[PDB]
Amino acid sequence: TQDELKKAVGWAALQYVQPGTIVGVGTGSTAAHFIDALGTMKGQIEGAVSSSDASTEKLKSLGIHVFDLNEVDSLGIYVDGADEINGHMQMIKGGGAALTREKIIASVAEKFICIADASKQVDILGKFPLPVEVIPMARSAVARQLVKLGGRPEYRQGVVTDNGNVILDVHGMEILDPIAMENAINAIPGVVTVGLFANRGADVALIGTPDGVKTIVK
Amino acid sequence: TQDELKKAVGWAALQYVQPGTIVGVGTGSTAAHFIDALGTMKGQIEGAVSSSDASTEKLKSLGIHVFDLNEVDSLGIYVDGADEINGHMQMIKGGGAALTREKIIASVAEKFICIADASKQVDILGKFPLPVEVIPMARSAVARQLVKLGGRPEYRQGVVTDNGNVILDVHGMEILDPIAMENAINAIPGVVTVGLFANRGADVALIGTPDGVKTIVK
Repeated sequence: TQDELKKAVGWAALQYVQPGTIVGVGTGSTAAHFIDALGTMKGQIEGAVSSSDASTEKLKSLGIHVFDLNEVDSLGIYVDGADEINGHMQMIKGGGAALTREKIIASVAEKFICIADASKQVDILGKFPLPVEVIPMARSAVARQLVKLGGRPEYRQGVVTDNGNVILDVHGMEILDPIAMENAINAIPGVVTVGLFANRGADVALIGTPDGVKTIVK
Repeated sequence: TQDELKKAVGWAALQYVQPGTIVGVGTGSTAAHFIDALGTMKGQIEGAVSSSDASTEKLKSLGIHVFDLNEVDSLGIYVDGADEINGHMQMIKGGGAALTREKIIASVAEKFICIADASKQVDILGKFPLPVEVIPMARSAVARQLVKLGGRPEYRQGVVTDNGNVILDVHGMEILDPIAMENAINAIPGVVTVGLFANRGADVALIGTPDGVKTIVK
């Protein structure tokens, strides 16, 4: 979409920010717009928890205190995009650089507000390769199991996670039952995090469109 | 002595080691005895895959070549101890903080041979605190979820795993359904490995007792 649609979406997410809470902040162009909006509410929030250095720097530029996750016991909401989101509000995330950090922050938030572009909406998750963070020594073992689960794992060359792990992007899966798939992959020894946000998906989806921001509630 | 019982099972495991094979090797005081035993077969085996630097160092000193797990596509057997093993041959492991490498190698091995003295046998897993390896930034979040699952997580002070993570030892659980609990903990964002070997338990258990080594088959 255009920057204007993203801006509208980012600012629309501000309506989910409850005074006196700590806000979970995602990353990306739309998230950046939400941060600008959050700056106007710096007086009603205690602070924020950020999913990236980029977002952390911007939050600080607006005078918002950024907490380490271990310092908080709860987040009102977590506002972030996704690589894919289906009709059941389940998502695929992690195509970028911080899969694990994002899933952890999302687990602490009461509500996940997805601000992914309209192009991210799909019926069956899987077209976009599913990211799986893996302990380096277990790469081949996990890959073999991912093949048995019906996917084509591809080592993301030249990339390491902040946890020092590698990523296997799984291609060709038609994920009909995201929860069962998330559980199946989380069960593999060597897997740190899988990019399926299914057991804990989005609670609200704000989709930008030519006729305004569309709100989809779980 | 209890050590003699450990020695008995460590050497009894050699019965399962065939010439020209690559052996999966565990860690701990009981596995140490199996390593001594393996030394007597150094010139007859192809090598081994180790679950810890301590075990690797001992294997190398005995003239046994150590392969990285990514160098093999399968393993015939994996011999290791356990902190607890129940009647269904499910185990609690990780008291020594090497649970991640142990669980990964065990996922590749066809046959898991648990070697332990009689004191490791229990009816209900849980008396021995359940180790849970967690991404540092997720410590508090994971601890809160472990409390919700009925446990009392205790941060293992001053210890870090080979993967740079921390450990939460969970006390007070009477784990009636190890598979359900293993799945529940593996579902928590931030968890790297949980010390429950339930979906994949032992195939053979060699128990050292005053009346000799007892062999339990799955």
